[PDB]
Amino acid sequence: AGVVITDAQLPDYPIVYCNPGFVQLTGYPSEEVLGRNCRFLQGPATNPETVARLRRAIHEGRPAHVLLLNYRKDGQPFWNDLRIAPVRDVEGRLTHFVGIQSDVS
Amino acid sequence: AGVVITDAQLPDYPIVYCNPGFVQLTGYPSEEVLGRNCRFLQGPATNPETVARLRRAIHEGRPAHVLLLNYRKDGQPFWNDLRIAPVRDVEGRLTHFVGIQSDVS
Ligand SMILES: Cc1cc2nc3c(=O)[nH]c(=O)nc-3n(C[C@H](O)[C@H](O)[C@H](O)COP(=O)(O)O)c2cc1C
Ligand SMILES: Cc1cc2nc3c(=O)[nH]c(=O)nc-3n(C[C@H](O)[C@H](O)[C@H](O)COP(=O)(O)O)c2cc1C
Repeated sequence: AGVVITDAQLPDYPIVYCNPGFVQLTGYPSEEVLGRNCRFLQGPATNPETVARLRRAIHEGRPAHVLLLNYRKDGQPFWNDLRIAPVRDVEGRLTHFVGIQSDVS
Repeated sequence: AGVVITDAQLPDYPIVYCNPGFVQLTGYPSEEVLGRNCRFLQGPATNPETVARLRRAIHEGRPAHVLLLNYRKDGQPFWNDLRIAPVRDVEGRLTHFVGIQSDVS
């Protein structure tokens, strides 16, 4: 599965890490992912109601679990079984979010 | 795959998060994982040289990728394809580690 960790302090929530699984899934190299928001995987047939629900959860700092349509680098679509979860530190401060993508096409 | 996030500030490196995939893999519920170190998955046939190499990387704050034998709750063994990676914050401070377990038995 793809595993990404976005910095939840800077605005826009950039990716600061992606495993090899996420590079095989989407087809993007680690150098074209780091620093960008994971919304680049969306496209013309991505359901906006699923995305809106996902952006509310991220903005409220709560976990999420959705099924939205994404698009590899080659432009081929795939069902993405995304699962978001908020990470906090020792003194109770949101620092990161962990995402877990799984292809269920 | 199993995904865990250990707090890298407190000593011992406790688990502060584990996805459902990690609960299906190991067979331990989320309530018996949180607060413990992921070394509870080791057993009598776990190669100590692989574990020592893993503890050096964690202590040096560097990524790792090993293949050690673990044990589910039921006592059944499995090849664990572990992949460790260090997480840092905005002002360059190690806060967490992300682990990715995959069964390759
Ligand atoms: C950690 C994390 C991982 C995300 N992964 C994905 C993803 O894999 N695919 C996707 O379409 N959106 C993903 N998102 C959603 C976007 O980051 C963004 O929050 C969403 O598109 C809504 O924001 P917007 O309405 O401003 O575009 C992820 C968000 C976070 C915080
Ligand atoms: C984030 C993270 C995840 C880990 N996951 C596992 C695991 O799934 N299985 C395992 O046998 N050891 C795992 N370890 C290794 C132990 O946490 C520990 O570092 C290792 O057993 C060496 O420490 P020790 O020699 O003091 O026991 C993980 C370590 C970290 C930091």
